[PDB]
Amino acid sequence: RKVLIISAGASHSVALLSGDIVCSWGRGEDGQLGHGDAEDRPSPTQLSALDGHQIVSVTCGADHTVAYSQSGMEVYSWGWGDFGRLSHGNSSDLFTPLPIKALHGIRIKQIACGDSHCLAVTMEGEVQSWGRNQNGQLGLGDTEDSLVPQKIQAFEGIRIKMVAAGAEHTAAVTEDGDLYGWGWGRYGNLGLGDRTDRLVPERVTSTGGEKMSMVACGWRHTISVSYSGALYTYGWSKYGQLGHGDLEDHLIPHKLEALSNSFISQISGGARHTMALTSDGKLYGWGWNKFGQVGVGNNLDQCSPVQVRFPDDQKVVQVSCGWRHTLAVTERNNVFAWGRGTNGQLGIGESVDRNFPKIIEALSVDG
Repeated sequence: RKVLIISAGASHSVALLSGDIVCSWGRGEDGQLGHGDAEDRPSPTQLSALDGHQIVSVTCGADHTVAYSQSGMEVYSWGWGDFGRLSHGNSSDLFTPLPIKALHGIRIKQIACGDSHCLAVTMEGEVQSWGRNQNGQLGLGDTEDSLVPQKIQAFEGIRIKMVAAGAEHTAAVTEDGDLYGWGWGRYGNLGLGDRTDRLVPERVTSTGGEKMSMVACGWRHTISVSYSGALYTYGWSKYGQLGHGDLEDHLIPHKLEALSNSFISQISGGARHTMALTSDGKLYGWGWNKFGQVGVGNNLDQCSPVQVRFPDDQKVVQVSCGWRHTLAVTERNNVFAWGRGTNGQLGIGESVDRNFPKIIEALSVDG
């Protein structure tokens, strides 16, 4: 079957396959795999509770997972409840997928989760957020938790295209190309030219004169792409995750000039590493590589983008960063994984680390 979506969290991985099949693997201790038990799974395992629910999207937070169905009009979540903050009014452990009843019937465009908060964008450009709000990451104007989703009123009259969630911060781009940041901002990762937290979304004005089409977040860094395919990074670079060939912080978006010859079509942020996919199918990685998660065949941090290589230079069509691992799908409908593997999150079966892409036989044609 075709792999439609891949997503990765702290220590787990999830995929959506053609034919409405959800597959999860890796660490299971807090229910994030959704199979009704707490066991790790070192190979992709079908999430049977969602059979026939016509799931169209899946995404991972740190130890939490969310999925939604268009036809069912339903959003589901499971995994770590963060002491009530992410279990949307349920006192149960979520070891199997549970509907978020406040989101039923809402037409969902996108869901993003960070460590302790999630956001949903509706087809009309509205944003609803829920979870922990200690640093304003929900965008609601205070630091009060919201177990039940609530609309970000700061965006009234502004159609949001996509959102991204880091550890304790949040970013968004509008349909018109404006870029926003809110939440924890001490490393400059909001892009606002300072180190202050924001309790409501604030517009990033130093965008190189460009409109932005996409944003992604890691722990303490943020990545955006402009309409011309230029890539920008800002925030923490202690591990090279901003990619500018040094370890300098940036408090406003900084164009990654080494990629200027390429048009970036997709981006992903890990905890302390970064992935960018060009329109040509070339995948570039940089940042923290202690566990091999950049994919360049060693365990040394990479402060400049390096091309990740696949057999016969088959093109990459999708990439997703977890905290310490990375997943990618290719044009041959192969799925590769690399990085930290000790809880099974590479899905290769033997729960070991890899510093170079390795094929997931269970999801791949050349498997």
